[PDB]
Amino acid sequence: ERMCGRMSDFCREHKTTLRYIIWGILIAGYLALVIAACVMNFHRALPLFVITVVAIFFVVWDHLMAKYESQIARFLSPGQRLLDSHWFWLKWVIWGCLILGVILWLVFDTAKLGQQQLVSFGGLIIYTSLTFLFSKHPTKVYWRPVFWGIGLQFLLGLLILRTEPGFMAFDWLGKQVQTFLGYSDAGASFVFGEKYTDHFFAFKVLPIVIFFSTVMSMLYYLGLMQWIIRKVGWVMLVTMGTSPVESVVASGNIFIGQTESPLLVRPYLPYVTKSELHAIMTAGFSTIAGSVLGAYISFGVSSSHLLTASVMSAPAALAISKLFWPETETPKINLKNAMKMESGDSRNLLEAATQGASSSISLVANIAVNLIAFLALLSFMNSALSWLGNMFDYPQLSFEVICSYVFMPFAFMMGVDWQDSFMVAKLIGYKTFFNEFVAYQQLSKLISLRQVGGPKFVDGVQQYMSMRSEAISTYALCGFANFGSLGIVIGGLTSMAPSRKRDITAGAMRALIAGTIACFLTACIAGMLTNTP
Amino acid sequence: ERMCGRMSDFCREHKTTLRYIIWGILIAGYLALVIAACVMNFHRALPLFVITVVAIFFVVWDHLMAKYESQIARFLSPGQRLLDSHWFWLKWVIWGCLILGVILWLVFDTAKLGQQQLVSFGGLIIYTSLTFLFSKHPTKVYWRPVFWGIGLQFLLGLLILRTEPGFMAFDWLGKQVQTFLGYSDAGASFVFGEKYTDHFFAFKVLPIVIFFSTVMSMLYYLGLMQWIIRKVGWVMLVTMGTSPVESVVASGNIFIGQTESPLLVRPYLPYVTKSELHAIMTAGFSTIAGSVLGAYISFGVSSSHLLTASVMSAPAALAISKLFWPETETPKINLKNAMKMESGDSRNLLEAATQGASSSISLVANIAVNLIAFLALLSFMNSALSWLGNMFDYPQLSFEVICSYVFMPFAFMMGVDWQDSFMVAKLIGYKTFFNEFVAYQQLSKLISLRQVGGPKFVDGVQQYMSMRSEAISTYALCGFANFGSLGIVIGGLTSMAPSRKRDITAGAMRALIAGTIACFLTACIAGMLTNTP
Amino acid sequence: ERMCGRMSDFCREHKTTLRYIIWGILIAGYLALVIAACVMNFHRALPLFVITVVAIFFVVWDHLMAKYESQIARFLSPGQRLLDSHWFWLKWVIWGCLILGVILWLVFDTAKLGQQQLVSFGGLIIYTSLTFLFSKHPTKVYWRPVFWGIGLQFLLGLLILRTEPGFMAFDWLGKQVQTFLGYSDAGASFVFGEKYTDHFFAFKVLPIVIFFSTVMSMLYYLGLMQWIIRKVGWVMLVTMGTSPVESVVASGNIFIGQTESPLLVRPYLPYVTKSELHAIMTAGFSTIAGSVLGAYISFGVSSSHLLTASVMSAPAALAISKLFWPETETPKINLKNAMKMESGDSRNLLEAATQGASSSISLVANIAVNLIAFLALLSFMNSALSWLGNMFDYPQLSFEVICSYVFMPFAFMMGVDWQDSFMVAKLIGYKTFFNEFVAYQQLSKLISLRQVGGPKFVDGVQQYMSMRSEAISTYALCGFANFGSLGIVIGGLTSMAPSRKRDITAGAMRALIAGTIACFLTACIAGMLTNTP
Ligand SMILES: CC(C)C(=O)OC[C@H]1O[C@@H](n2ccc(NO)nc2=O)[C@H](O)[C@@H]1O
Ligand SMILES: CC(C)C(=O)OC[C@H]1O[C@@H](n2ccc(NO)nc2=O)[C@H](O)[C@@H]1O
Ligand SMILES: CC(C)C(=O)OC[C@H]1O[C@@H](n2ccc(NO)nc2=O)[C@H](O)[C@@H]1O
Repeated sequence: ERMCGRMSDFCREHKTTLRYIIWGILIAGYLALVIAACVMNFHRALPLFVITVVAIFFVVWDHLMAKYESQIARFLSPGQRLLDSHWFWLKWVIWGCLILGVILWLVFDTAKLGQQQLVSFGGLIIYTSLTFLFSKHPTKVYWRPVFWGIGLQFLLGLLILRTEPGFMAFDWLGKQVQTFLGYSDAGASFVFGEKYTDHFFAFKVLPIVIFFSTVMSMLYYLGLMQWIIRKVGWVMLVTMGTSPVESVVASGNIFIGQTESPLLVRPYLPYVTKSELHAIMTAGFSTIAGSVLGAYISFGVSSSHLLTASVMSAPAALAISKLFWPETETPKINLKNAMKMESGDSRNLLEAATQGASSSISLVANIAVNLIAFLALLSFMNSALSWLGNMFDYPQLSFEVICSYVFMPFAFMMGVDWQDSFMVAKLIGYKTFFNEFVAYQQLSKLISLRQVGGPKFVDGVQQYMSMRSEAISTYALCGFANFGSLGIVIGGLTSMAPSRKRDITAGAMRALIAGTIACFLTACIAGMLTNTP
Repeated sequence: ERMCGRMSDFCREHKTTLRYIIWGILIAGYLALVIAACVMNFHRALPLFVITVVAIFFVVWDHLMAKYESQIARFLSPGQRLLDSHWFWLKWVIWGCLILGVILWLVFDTAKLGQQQLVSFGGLIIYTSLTFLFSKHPTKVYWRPVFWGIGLQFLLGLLILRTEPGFMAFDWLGKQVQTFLGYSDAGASFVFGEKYTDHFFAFKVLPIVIFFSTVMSMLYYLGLMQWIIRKVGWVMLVTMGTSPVESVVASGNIFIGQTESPLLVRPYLPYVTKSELHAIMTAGFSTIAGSVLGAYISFGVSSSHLLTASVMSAPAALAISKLFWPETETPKINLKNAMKMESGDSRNLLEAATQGASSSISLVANIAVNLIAFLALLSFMNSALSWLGNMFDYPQLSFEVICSYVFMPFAFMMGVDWQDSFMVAKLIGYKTFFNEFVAYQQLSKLISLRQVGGPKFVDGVQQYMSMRSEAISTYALCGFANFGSLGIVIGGLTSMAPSRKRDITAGAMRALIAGTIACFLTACIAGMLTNTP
Repeated sequence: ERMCGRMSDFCREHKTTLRYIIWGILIAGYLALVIAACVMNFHRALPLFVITVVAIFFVVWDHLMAKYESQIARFLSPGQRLLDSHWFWLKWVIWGCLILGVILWLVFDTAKLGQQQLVSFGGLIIYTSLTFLFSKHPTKVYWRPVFWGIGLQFLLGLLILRTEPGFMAFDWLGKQVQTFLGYSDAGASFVFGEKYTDHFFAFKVLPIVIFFSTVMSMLYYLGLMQWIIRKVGWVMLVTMGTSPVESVVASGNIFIGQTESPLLVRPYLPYVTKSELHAIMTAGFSTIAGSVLGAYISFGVSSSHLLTASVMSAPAALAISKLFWPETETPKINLKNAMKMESGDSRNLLEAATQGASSSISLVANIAVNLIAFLALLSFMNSALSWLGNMFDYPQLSFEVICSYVFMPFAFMMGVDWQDSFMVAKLIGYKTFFNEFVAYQQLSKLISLRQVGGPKFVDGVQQYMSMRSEAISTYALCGFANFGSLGIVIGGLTSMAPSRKRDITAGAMRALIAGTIACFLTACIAGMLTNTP
């Protein structure tokens, strides 16, 4: 077999050239396919052409930025020097212009829309003031991140709610995610028979979790997920000035759960300051996981609002964390270390898919068991409360009434009208005490009732609420911040960073509160821009 | 900022006094609410008044006992000294009086009741003698625990079975337990849809286990369950004289499963002697968990008899363990250490509920898999036995037919009549070879047949059996002693105390037999006290 | 007291005699039962009499072989010495005779049958040559385990396929295996209700796996499975010249799953050489457990073909592994140690049954999760492929269409005619990418379409394929080689022998391919001996 050995040696000598040639040939074939499809009918082949164009543009941009970073910085330095020199008066000029513009927008637009939007703006101010008052170090507060976070949220709201392009873009994206979630039905139908719809939750909503986890793992292996994470994290880091580790964690948490978000930066956990740890936990609690987005979309919640709230919850988390537990130490991690994310230990794509699918057994089992236990407890609590209230000739007392009369101020400050604040209060209580899925199931119930068109009031009891209150509740409920999630978080952050355990338990509770406040802040900005039908 | 710190310092300085005043104010407010409810009506509000009064009595008694312990001991000491001084001659008088009393009670009551009751007494003597003969160390036997355990069982049975208020109270307790455990359906309907009734066992009974684990974890956290466990264990420790750790475990096993009961003394498990480990295993095997008690009462099994058997098994299990495997070494665990129980890791109530719910996944999976395997084996064994018995023109041969003749003597000695002894023996075989759920299902079928009415003998076969034999079967079947369940217990304990892996396996097989005989002793006593229809 | 000790001492002294008497009495009772059964009616008792005669014959044979081994070796040695003395020249005569017989058989038999069988023989030659060409160490290959492996495959296929009694015996065995596995359904009807048929896969098919696991655990404890495994493995070890441990594993894999097969030699697993590990992984990938035999016979696949396919894949895996990755170093496992399989530690039969049943939870959960994930990915891929194909006016493009043209040559070489090669290719692709369950489901549909009748081509698409192509596809698909099943194999082997984790992952992929080629070999021979309908 001498000839085989000689050929093997020759291939090893020029393996790189052969690989490059093969990849170029494949790329040429793909481009030929795309151009042929365009030739046959450009109108029908538009989406493929658009995808190809954007991919090529992004690849070229990345290559050019990698090649000429130093030269770009050298070119841009003189303008930075001039601006730094003129800052002493430019800062006053810019702040005055910003205040004038904000006042003009408030007066004109908000007054035109109505009183509720103005109340929402007031509620935003009140939330920021209160979270400032109970801040860990009120004196040692750095105000750049807070204002930049609120500004980013407001700009995202303006782009996505008050503009045709962004609104249509996010509607299309939500429709695509809804269409994508329908493919797990094939596997669920195979495994659980054609009657899997008889037990809707266990046999239809959990397979969605499994499929989304698998595809998420595959994407993380390929490297697209890290690409998007870096792209958003650079924007947040440049504009807000937060530390690289917390910024990357907040960017990554838009797609990942609270427990599996910190793993993006494992090695540097022991070396993070207290503020960065608290910011990590807050960003964990104030956003949801893309894997369970399918479950909420299944139940009739608006996918566009879910996506927009998830996008807007990162600046909110960072701003509220910086305000609540400000930085009083010197960060140790640098940008290069933080941006580098240690990929998983997967040999090939199919090993990644298998690992991702197998990892979700514990997720689904715990989800089901927790739902059973929590709803049984809820029914028992309702029965006991009714029994106790029957003593005073008031057998209607229940968890719902207490939640309605307890969380009313929070729902009102967000800008919900007086009548619907009580229903939003019930939803907020559901989210706070039980996981956010019960609350989203009841929101699905209410939105379905409104869509059916039945009578609004029956026996002096309101049945449904407006579209605006539904949007505000959609924004306010988009988070994992509930008491049950507290312990499971602490353990996780102790597992990765045992040496910091004494610190974690110190801030965990504070982090959870910040999480909810973050959600509320987004809802306020949602409430300030939506108009009354 | 400084003002906030000053206010916090001021609160901290008076933190104890202000906090105590606030909690007392809340308690006084609750008392005022109770008073208001009683004022509104005295019939509807009666149970709340009763529960409040009993709680006040117990808290007052507990605090008074704690404060004045030394005075009580000082007052008690002289009487104990006098009794010890005169015991040398008083012991014979006491023993003679007890023997005279038992003889008089037997010859009057049991002779009036009938011969079958006297056969139960004979069977009790036979079971105790057989336990003594096949004992690990017959020479080194401590007789006080045996006599005291049998006396406690007899006294409890005489108090409950032969007293109408006791019977009524225990029936009411069982009904409350059933109604409370019926709330799991609220969570099971949500998770498994409105069609959860279609797959009865899979989607109704296992949620009961999950919910019971959740509630039990919550109660262990709050510290309520440990209170009753200590109070019940104290009387056993004082009267029988068993060691503190085994008394605590035996008391805990009344309403906790065999798998979870040793967790009460988990820290001290490695230091337990062999005898105490055998007693732990036996006490676990003899008693059933509270979760299954909800299901069984639904099947038609008497509630009063189920509760009485569960309570009576603990003294029987301890007495049989002390007789079967007597202790021959000095214990190394103090009463204060053993009685004290501390929660592992539960930050708040909801973390405790979540952990309690997540701990039951392995339990439910193992239960389901063992049922599938063992019932498939039963079907195969029946088909093979019929095939083999077809050679002799007896195709009726099956598992039940052979078990009927194999286990007849135990049923006969327990007190059951001759004709019904075979019917009871079939159930005893079902319980010994398969979980108790199947045996209780068959017993419920027989109870339903008896209640509906009809011919006693449709043909040579007998349809149903008397009420007394159903009571005796209800007592004799109340245990977890199965061949199939022997494995997981060995798996369960070794995890808590791996260091004792050698010893755990040594005494498991004898612990299973001690549990079965413990069940049979309680059945013998129940058959002694019951009267023929 | 002392008398009991004296009796115990006497019992200890006479324990051997007591055990011998007990077993003699039991055997005599069994023989008396058999005699009575035969006397009463011989026709009814025939199957029991035959089983008794076979059992007693094997017991006597084993006793004679064990006791009189030395004399047998003494009588055999001189003949072996003479054979070795003459072998230097006898070698060429034996080889020439074998080649001449092969040529005469090929001319006289296959040529009469038709072209396709000759092509299948060519395909067998091509597959063996290709395996040799892409070999880890082509220069150092031992050719005994290839020629002998193919010889054993051909001989067994000839006996089973070209003789009616063998075909009928294997069909009967398949029917019995189906009947025996049928009891799992009756055992799972209790747990999953009477409506378990509604969810066919999850509820009917998995309990089959649980029942098979518990049954095989029982048999491993008793020791019949080990007896059969040794008996079969010795035939391979003496003839092919393979090592002991890998021969034992290959012989055990005939009726044991890939995950549970290494447990036979688990204690010696870390010391196995690299080639022995490769042959331990290949032999798993080319055989199906007995649990799926019942399901596949239920689908309508021929039972004789399934059993013959497994038995023939047993030698083929070893032959292909030895040609693919030849052994390069001396093994360190003795035959005596390798053959001995340590019995289960379970105290009694039911403990071992419980352990075996518990072990299967992970397996069933992983099967369900992987099926859901992979079928979802398949649906998404089909949608994407149709979307892409629509651009070129070809909306029919799908996974099946691509597989039909990708895998056609493999189907053609096996002997399938031209038109049916594409249909076989679709099944081959389904089996390679997803588990063989779906491939056999499609094959069952294709069998049923033929059995029902109807037009061969309802349109330009063929509905069903010939019977011979169904037999060839039955042989080709009988394996566990999947891209999704590689992960669990690696996870199991690393867990059993962590020390070798570096090597296992190195040798997994080459094993998977070596699995499929082995299956193809079993098909080629099956294609070579089968006459067209
Ligand atoms: C998904 C639907 C059916 C649902 O009801 O889920 C309830 C709870 O599931 C937790 N969860 C989920 C995903 C994740 N990472 O992907 N981490 C989590 O913690 C999270 O607390 C939520 O409330
Ligand atoms: C389906 C259930 C109710 C059942 O039939 O029980 C049979 C076996 O289930 C074990 N078991 C059950 C409940 C429990 N706590 O509620 N702890 C346990 O250990 C126990 O070993 C017994 O043998
Ligand atoms: C639903 C079941 C019966 C099935 O169709 O199996 C598909 C995949 O499940 C693996 N499997 C299965 C059974 C077993 N022992 O009984 N060992 C295994 O490894 C194996 O990888 C195969 O590909």
